[PDB]
Amino acid sequence: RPTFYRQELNKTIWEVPERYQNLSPVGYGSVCAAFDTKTGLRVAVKKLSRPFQSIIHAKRTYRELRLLKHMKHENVIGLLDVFTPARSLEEFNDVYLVTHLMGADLNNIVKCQKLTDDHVQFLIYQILRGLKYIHSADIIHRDLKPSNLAVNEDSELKILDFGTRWYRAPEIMLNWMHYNQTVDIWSVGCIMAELLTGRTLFPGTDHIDQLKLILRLVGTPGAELLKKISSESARNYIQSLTQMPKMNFANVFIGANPLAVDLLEKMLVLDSDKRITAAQALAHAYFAQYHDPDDEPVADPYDQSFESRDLLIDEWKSLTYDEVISFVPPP
Ligand SMILES: O=c1[nH]c2cc(Nc3ccc(F)cc3F)cnc2n1Cc1ccccc1
Repeated sequence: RPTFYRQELNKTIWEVPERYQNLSPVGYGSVCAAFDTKTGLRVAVKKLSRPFQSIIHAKRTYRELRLLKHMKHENVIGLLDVFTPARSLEEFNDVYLVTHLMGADLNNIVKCQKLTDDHVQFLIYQILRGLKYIHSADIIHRDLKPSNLAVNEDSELKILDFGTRWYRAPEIMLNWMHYNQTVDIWSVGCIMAELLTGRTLFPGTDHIDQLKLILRLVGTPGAELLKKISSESARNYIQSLTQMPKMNFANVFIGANPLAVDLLEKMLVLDSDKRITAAQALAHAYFAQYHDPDDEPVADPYDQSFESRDLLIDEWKSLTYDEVISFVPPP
């Protein structure tokens, strides 16, 4: 066991091993920037807030730990270290998580000017490469957006917080019951279109304005999609809205790579059953410069049977404590 030291940052008291130095605040948790003297890397340290205050808090603490311990992918935020100042389970009251400090997120990267097509190719390829890994473990991000994409100054990308309304899929906006993993593919399309054009694709003012902007581009549901909506009140709610066909994306993204327009067409389909997948998008000719079918790995099967269990606080805390003691750091 290493020696810990204490210091308060922005009213938050931190208890970390001496190995992590130069704590600097970055932003249900609190994140700090730090220098790992053991490896020489700049790391991000997250202190979980009130991790065992309630059953819901304890299950969320166990969920984030099991999640990060399983993700071992260069484009997915993984676990560099987990520690706690406690020496037993009865003392176990705080949890700290350490990962890479990329330096920034994709947020507001385009507010002044758009990115080149080659720059977008490299950024979107990394998101999809990590999404194929995340989806292979049967995990849906559900809420992908520029702030969930950790990026460094060389545009190397890692997906963050896996498992604003401008990047949310239409089926989630309409509160439909069934979702597949392509709800994240819709988010990537909204992100990709924003990087190419310099402007948000669907900057809706409220909830109905968000849906109305979406249906103006992708069109109202055709006959094949209407036949799959079970609720009759939901069916007439789209016939409540005005009818208009799907736009030709070539007439929307003027001056863009025709391969980029073709990829957005496959990503922004209203019917999520016909939406392109992460593995299929990696094989698109738009990523010919970066696609390597032998360097796009999938994840080990991920056990999520704990999500349907109702346990006590002391049981979730003991399960979380077992995952801390069994953590083996990466190479
Ligand atoms: O680069 C990173 N790393 C980040 C880690 C975490 N939280 C976190 C998750 C899991 C952990 F295990 C530990 C954590 F700290 C959050 N945003 C991160 N950004 C993006 C960013 C954005 C602006 C300024 C600096 C950094």
